[PDB]
Amino acid sequence: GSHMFNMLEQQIIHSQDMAHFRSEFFYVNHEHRENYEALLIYYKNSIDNPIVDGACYILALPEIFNSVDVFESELPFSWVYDENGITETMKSLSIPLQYLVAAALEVTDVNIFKPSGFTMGMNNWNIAQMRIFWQYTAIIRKEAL
Amino acid sequence: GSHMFNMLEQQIIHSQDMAHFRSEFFYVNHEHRENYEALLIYYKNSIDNPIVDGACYILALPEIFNSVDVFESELPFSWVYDENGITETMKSLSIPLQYLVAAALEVTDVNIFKPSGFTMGMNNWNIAQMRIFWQYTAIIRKEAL
Repeated sequence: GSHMFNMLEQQIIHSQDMAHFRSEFFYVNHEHRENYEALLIYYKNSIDNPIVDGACYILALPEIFNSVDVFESELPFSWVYDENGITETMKSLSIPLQYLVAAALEVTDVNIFKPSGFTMGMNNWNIAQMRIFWQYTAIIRKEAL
Repeated sequence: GSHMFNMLEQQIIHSQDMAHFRSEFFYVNHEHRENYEALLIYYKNSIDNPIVDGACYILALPEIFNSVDVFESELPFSWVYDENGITETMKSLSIPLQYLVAAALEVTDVNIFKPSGFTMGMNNWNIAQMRIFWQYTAIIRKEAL
């Protein structure tokens, strides 16, 4: 068909290939994976901005996804802090998950804790939490050569 | 895929036996490996601290190792800064390596750059540098359960 048709077919094929790639990632469980795919659809800037993609991967964690209205905020981590510091929603999350969220914000040069989420995480995270962190960082740096 | 991250989890799970499988770690080349093994002996009286072990792993990188006067560096990162700020040796290193050293220092809540080593690395590191970073983190968190 036409050139637009060729371009559309390739976008479709590419997105199928990316879905296959994501299927091999670490997830804490199948819910985490389902949540992630749902958030990627919701936050359309994820398809081109690795930082948004990574954020979806974290927000998809069932402890976050099920305790936080992730579909109400225009920006992925808008619910985390305001002018008065971290919000009650953020405070309600487990401490190690707070560190993960803070480390994700640190990728964007937004430092919500001192010591930083990265610092605290590197002195405290268990194996599961390390697997999440590693997977998150691999998404963020997907463009690495 | 997930192969390196599976390998790093196995290292942590079995870290009480880590002295026997260091040869299996990710290294950039054989020189990185031999430098690390040597540094672990040189700093042997403090390597029971995972932070010191991880610091040796970074210091072992040939571009760093071959710039550092190891005999004048009390601990593996003493050479990085003094009362006057970051040293000439530190400034002389490629920028992405400076980020790795800074990120490692951030694990001990020593923060020499703004934006942080972790932040800059997460926006810049190539594949080899990500792998160094990941292998470093597995050493640091060898006690994770």
